[PDB]
Amino acid sequence: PMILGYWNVRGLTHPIRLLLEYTDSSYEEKRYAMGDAPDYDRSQWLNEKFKLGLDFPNLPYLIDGSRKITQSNAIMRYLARKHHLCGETEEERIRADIVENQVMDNRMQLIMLCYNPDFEKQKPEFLKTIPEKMKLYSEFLGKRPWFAGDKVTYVDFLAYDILDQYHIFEPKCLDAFPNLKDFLARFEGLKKISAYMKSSRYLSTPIFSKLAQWSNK
Amino acid sequence: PMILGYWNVRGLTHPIRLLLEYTDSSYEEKRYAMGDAPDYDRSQWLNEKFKLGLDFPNLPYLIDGSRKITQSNAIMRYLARKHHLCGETEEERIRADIVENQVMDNRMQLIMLCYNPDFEKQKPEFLKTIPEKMKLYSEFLGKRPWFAGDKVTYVDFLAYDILDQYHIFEPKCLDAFPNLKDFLARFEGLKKISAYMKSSRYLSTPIFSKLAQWSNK
Ligand SMILES: N[C@@H](CCC(=O)N[C@@H](CSc1ccc([N+](=O)[O-])cc1[N+](=O)[O-])C(=O)NCC(=O)O)C(=O)O
Ligand SMILES: N[C@@H](CCC(=O)N[C@@H](CSc1ccc([N+](=O)[O-])cc1[N+](=O)[O-])C(=O)NCC(=O)O)C(=O)O
Repeated sequence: PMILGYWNVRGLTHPIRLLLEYTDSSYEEKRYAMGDAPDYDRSQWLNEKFKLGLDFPNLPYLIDGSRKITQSNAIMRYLARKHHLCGETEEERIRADIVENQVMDNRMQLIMLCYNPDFEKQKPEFLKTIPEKMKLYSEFLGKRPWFAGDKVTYVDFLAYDILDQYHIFEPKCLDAFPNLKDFLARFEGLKKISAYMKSSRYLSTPIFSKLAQWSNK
Repeated sequence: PMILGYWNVRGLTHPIRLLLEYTDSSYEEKRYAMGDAPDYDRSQWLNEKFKLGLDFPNLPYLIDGSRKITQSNAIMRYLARKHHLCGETEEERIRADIVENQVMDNRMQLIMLCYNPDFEKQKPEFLKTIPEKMKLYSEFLGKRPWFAGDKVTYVDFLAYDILDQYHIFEPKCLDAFPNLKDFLARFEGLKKISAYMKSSRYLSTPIFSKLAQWSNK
């Protein structure tokens, strides 16, 4: 089987776990544990960081037979290509690229708050702008069923994830944008996904390490 | 022709300016200026940010007739597909995905440092990490002439860029790595690139905006 490595948290690997399940990939997980405050030990990871044969060691990582990958985005693309979940036309490919990249940007702005020690003072305002990001997703999506075009591609897994996290941080966000509420239910409604979500394997929260200020436990 | 907008700086758009050149693309640029301390005016950009017909407005952006792209990496990829600068086999495609993403990681680390109000005191720390970074790049490339295999592809434009900025920041960071200094010469050595570097269009520094601690001019 394949091996997926990451922190025993949701964080930025949600999209990959969803995808392995969607493609019915034969995989195993290694979920590393950090230590508690004050030191939050990383030894479980660090003891083996440099012993797996990875080009640029990091988490998440993926081992598949002789193939070893790091960089969450690269792992996504590799599975996309293996099960043919990419865009078919130049139009689709260009939407996919944009969305891949956008999600990363929004994921990071989030972290950095949820990691910003003034999480609170910063909060009110941060979520002052949560709306406008959401609006960008909505108009991009329009009336299509999937982000890239006619069928499901890798990017929907990425879009699903940040939109889910958003409506966790500001439940009242999804509100003005019904096409975003429907996407989330259509994604949640894919057979293989529905089953995963009720499984023992599923890990929705926490999103960050105990180090965070939100979804840290 | 094609239009490229970005700050009148190196920033993250160096790879694009280079690829447009290598490919003999007809294009013009809009180089937005930024006010000076203590307020750093952004209005030349802000006045049109929402009037270009872009899906997720940002800098840089590429208008190619009816195709409007944002996200530096998606612009890099649209150019690569158009000019056949992609990996040709699975191997090359995985190599490229990894490097693309790793570059962005190493670019963000530098930005975070150089924007930190504690530049002076934090630098010594950052300095210590360079040797490790460079080693990973050296060993990945090994003895191949370019990042993905026997042929130039778009990731070489991104790799060049990052390796060139770290070298500017820490002149002695590449001394222990032969293959990296050679890779830099091979790339600067390409016909269309030597020619552009001497042009009135060349812009190597500043690397950052006037609100950074290093190379803000
Ligand atoms: N660009 C890479 C980012 C991977 C990454 O940063 N991994 C973090 C987890 S996420 C993360 C992402 C960004 C930041 N951050 O502070 O900017 C912190 C974390 N984190 O885990 O705490 C990790 O713990 N790496 C193992 C290692 O470095 O040895 C990817 O997309 O795969
Ligand atoms: N993912 C994007 C990042 C685009 C971006 O953040 N652009 C900046 C300049 S670079 C930059 C600027 C700020 C930060 N930042 O972390 O605050 C990071 C970067 N960067 O290059 O990573 C900009 O000025 N945008 C104009 C706007 O938003 O209206 C891209 O790859 O194109």
